[PDB]
Amino acid sequence: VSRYVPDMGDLIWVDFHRPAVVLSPFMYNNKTGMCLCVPCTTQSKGYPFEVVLSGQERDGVALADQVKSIAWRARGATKKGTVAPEELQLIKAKINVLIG
Amino acid sequence: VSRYVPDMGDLIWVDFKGSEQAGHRPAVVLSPFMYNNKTGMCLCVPCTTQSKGYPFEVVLSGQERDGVALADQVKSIAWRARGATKKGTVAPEELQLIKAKINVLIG
Repeated sequence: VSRYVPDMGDLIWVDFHRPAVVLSPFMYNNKTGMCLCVPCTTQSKGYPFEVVLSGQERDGVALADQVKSIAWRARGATKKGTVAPEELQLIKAKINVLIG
Repeated sequence: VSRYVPDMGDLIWVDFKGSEQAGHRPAVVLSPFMYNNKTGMCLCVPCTTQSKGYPFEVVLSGQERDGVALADQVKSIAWRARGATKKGTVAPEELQLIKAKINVLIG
């Protein structure tokens, strides 16, 4: 009965079929059916803003410059896992390097 | 002749689930010139003249249209492909506040 609501640090899965890491807080996400997230991939091309997600067999890197707003409820999202507070603080760090 | 490259603070206009379309549409550029130039991508947040009193809105004032930048709406977009053009820039105030709210969300 209860629908999954993306939380900050969650690695979710979407359509649109691509992994992402949610930087938006649970309440924002729930009220707005949207979240801020960054896309992840099985391919690390060494671009500087790439943030390695630990020892990944699947979903190897997270792109912090690719930040964006998506409607998680609309396209649906499920939980592929969560992200080490390290990786989260870091990613926010990079993003700040760019946006700050 | 050199193409316009969007700079941090610039208000641009884009060709541009993916609700927002507004085939000719405003955005505020959060990425610095270098990055935008190299990547053909930039980070920006969408603008509209309609204020919903929504908590993440930032007022952009004084111009042809008084409006709001929607600061929870940050987007990585490809401006070269989408044909971004310069609509002028935002006061240091407004940009700073945008950054701030974004921090609210992700901080």
